[PDB]
Amino acid sequence: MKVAVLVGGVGRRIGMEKTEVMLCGKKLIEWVLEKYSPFQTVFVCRDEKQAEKLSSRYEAEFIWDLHKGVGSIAGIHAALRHFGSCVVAAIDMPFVKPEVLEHLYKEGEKAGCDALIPKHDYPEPLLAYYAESAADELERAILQGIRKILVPLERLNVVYYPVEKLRKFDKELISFFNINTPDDLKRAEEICSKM
Ligand SMILES: [Ca+2]
Ligand SMILES: [Ca+2]
Repeated sequence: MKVAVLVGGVGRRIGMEKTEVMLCGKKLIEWVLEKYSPFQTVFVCRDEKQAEKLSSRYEAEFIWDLHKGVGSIAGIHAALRHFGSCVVAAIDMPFVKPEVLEHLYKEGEKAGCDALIPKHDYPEPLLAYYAESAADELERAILQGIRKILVPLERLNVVYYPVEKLRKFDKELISFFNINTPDDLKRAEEICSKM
């Protein structure tokens, strides 16, 4: 299984790069490093500059969008151009369960679709399966200056997977918990504490 971890997120509402955020005494980048090291993983940075700073800190595969694309779409595209189909996971979700990812990848591959994205009332694109066949539409969006993943997804054959079908792998669906604002760090802390 191939995993592309999006770590180029710049913590705006938290006043510090996401990678540096301290979760239970450990940086977020070290959280995902540990969690995904067992797989065929690449960490997608916002630019080569970040890749250089992280790679001099950790022995892992750090890549970036060749044509300096910005945002999530550019990060996913970069991963697809690097090694093909994979499951994407943002660093913003430090509690993702590998079982959940494994399922998404397998189901995504067999389904024969451009992307398999978890969904309740709204989809969660940064925690889904993307096949290589989805790269062109994503790249067109990047070149057209479109930073709304929903736009290129409409031009692709997407399979929206009921988030409920994932509870068998994740009881509380904690895999979907995102850290973006002050109230999240407070909760994130309580969660990693009870663990
Ligand atoms: Ca092509
Ligand atoms: Ca939140």
